[PDB]
Amino acid sequence: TLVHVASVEKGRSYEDFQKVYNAIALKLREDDEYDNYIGYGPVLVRLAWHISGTWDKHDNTGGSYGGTYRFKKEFNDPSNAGLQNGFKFLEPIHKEFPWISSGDLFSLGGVTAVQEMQGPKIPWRCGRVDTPEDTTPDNGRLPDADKDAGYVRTFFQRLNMNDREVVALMGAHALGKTHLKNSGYEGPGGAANNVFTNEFYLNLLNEDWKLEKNDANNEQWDSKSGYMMLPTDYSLIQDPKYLSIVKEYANDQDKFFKDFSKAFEKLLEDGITFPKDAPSPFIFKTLEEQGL
Ligand code: HEM
Ligand SMILES: CNCc1ccccc1
Repeated sequence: TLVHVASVEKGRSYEDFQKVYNAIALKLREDDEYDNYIGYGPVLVRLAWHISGTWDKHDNTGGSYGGTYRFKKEFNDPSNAGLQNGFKFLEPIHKEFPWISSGDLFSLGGVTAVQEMQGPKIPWRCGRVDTPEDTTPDNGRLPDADKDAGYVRTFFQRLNMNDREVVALMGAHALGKTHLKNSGYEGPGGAANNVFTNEFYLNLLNEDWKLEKNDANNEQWDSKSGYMMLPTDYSLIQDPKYLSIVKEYANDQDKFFKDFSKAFEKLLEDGITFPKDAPSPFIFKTLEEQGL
């Protein structure tokens, strides 16, 4: 097992990171046209997850710590097609705040996006440190979407996530959409795809899903409302253990928010050793809470 010890960017404290948060949040508000007016929130959430989801608990390779998405091997992972948009969004932020590590920036982008989209508070810790190009994980550690519940369950064991954590994390698929050219899947999951809600679960349960083929010749579940579910999304109502948890989150928005927050923080922190005298996690104020 590799050890990656969090090291606070020199002399920085909460206020410095709140300024970075605010710059991301202001740019989210400004650059509103992206992806037919969805805006950049969803893609920044996906970026934070994909830079974290390379982690392997068995040897501590991958994970958010090293900021390795900046290197070509990872940037060009077919699993990451489309995330270049999130990276380009963050470039002016990094230029303004060149002191933040890449992993801190990519993970903070996700936190900022969730919160600005009216999601739960996500505590966040600084101290990821850029690591060299040879530490970039090989392609193929992110999950396939054409598979079943057993695949999902097994996949997420590598990330140390249990059934509840998996079902909670998947609720992020209320955000944004699938794009045929990126992933071979097309369409949104619901009507509210740049506001963070529990609509993924409601739509799973309440829509009439039909197994269809899309224009890339892949199967996906479609509804007459114009929404879709990936096979891995739909697996959460095929498996009886997942189904129970889907029903719980469909019926309790606060529970969903609390469980998502904990699972997302955990995802973003996997692989990182925090010294006992490290700062406590930061909880950033939204622009709205600041009157900004
Ligand atoms: C079994 C696990 C998962 C699979 C197979 C999967 C698959 C996908 C696919 C195929 C897309 C569409 C990409 C595109 O065409 O642009 C997507 C989008 C997205 N995923 Fe996942 N995903 C998984 C888990 C997660 C998790 C755990 C999160 C975060 C907590 C997440 C967040 C997102 C977001 C926010 C988008 C929308 C991106 C956009 O609109 O640009 N996904 N996912
Ligand atoms: C909710 N199912 C469609 C979808 C999957 C991934 C991201 C957004 C939407």
